[PDB]
Amino acid sequence: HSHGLFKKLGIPGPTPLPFLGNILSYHKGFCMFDMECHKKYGKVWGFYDGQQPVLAITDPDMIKTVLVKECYSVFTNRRPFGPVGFMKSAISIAEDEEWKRLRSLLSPTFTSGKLKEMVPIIAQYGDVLVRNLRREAETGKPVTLKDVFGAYSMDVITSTSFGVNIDSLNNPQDPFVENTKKLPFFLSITVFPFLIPILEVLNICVFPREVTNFLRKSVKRMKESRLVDFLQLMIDSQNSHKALSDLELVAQSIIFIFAGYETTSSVLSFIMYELATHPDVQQKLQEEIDAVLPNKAPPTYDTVLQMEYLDMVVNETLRLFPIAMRLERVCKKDVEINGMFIPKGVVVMIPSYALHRDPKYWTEPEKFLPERFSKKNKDNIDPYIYTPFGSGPRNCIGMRFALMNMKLALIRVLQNFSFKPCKETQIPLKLSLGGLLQPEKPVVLKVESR
Ligand code: HEM
Ligand SMILES: CC(C)(C)OC(=O)N[C@H](CS[C@H](Cc1ccccc1)C(=O)NCCc1cccnc1)Cc1ccccc1
Ligand SMILES: NC(=O)CC[C@H](N)C(=O)O
Repeated sequence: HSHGLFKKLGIPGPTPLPFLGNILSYHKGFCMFDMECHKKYGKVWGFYDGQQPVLAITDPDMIKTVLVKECYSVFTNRRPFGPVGFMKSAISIAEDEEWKRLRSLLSPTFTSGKLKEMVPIIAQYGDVLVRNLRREAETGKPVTLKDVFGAYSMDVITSTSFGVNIDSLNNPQDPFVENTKKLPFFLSITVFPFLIPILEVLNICVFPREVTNFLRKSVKRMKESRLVDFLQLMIDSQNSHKALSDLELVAQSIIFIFAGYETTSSVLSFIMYELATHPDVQQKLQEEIDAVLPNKAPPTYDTVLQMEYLDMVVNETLRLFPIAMRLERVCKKDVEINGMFIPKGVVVMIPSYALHRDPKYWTEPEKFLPERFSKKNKDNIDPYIYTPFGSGPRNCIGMRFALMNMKLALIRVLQNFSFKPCKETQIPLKLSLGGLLQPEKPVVLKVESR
């Protein structure tokens, strides 16, 4: 029973139950459990997901040591989850030097400059987003934002990943919309992670085996046709590391879809919940959007980077709702960091959500206050506490793309509409008690036309 480990190391934490460990304690969610451990235990604690020891760490130096200083040597991979099948080749899932290769091959895809070329295609769908919003706006009926934002998120994806171009909300069941639609179990992994190789030998998959088979073929539909977008950029690359294979490109595409789809849509919904429940911040943003882009002029790459308040609204939103919730690295070797022994196989965990709401680093942390990210105040913000995109060599590769995409949505939408709360709006919003950082009730708000 692996449940003596922290107890030996002199590291504190909750007593595990046989077999389940501390998972019973997840009934309020990952987040509330992390906060309560933090406030009960201080700078470090340990717990067991089943038999898996997990060590939480909250010292910023120690966090930097783990995420950055000792990344390639010790804290290189994430907690293995499965069964993944061919998606083991996905970059977010791959390990050790197999990953170091993929990161290299896929990096220039995400540069400052390549993102600059991607904006005019993201624009044409900002319009779509607005005319989609208008036909819901002139019909005075509260709007579920995950739906209209989700549709925009997806529109960006298929063009930026494959050059495909659809009006998904309206324009129909396109041969591409319904596969990507397959966009309770994942807990019972952890009492039984010895069953992963069982499923992995039953060829089952957490990526529905028909979606992938479609993209696997739909991507190999797009390849031999050409012979602007991620596919392009990846394909152009395979012309020091071995070039990207053919099933590898598919799995990365899948990861880009998974990554971008329910992230862009959900943050955008959080931002509009906050903007609507704070009518004044919406006002200041709408002023900035008009002083920079007068006469509803179309946003650009450089004018997006110019909007400082827009950036403050985005950053603070992700402080309250960091959708990763936690960052995790597998300790791959017996190791000591900043005066603490961490033994092999331990999963080291950084409770991002809990650290973003710590009253010790943040005043009024449950309040939404975009002035903490002002040039005046922004300096006092430890980048190893605020880590909505991770840090170090393994942080979110799509960071600059995520931000640009979202801001482009916001600017366009805020140029035509203000957003009020509605009687069905959940005030105060509540996080889905499950494993995902989404709201319980979906965000429904009033939309008006300026
Ligand atoms: C609001 C949007 C997003 C947020 C807040 C976000 C945040 C994060 C975080 C916290 C991580 C883990 C970082 C770490 O472990 O240190 C991550 C990983 C990752 N993200 Fe994002 N992400 C977003 C969107 C995207 C998008 C649009 C892409 C598009 C390609 C993307 C691609 C990835 C990949 C590939 C990884 C894993 C990278 C690796 O393991 O090398 N993400 N993201
Ligand atoms: C089951 C659990 C929670 C233990 O394991 C994870 O589900 N976890 C990620 C592995 S599957 C995920 C894609 C996916 C596949 C099937 C169903 C849902 C999701 C993935 O790899 N997404 C990386 C792309 C991304 C997502 C979010 C933000 N940015 C980029 C690994 C991971 C965890 C946190 C942040 C980044 C990666
Ligand atoms: N380049 C590296 O990351 C590792 C260096 C070492 N020579 C090796 O081949 O593993």
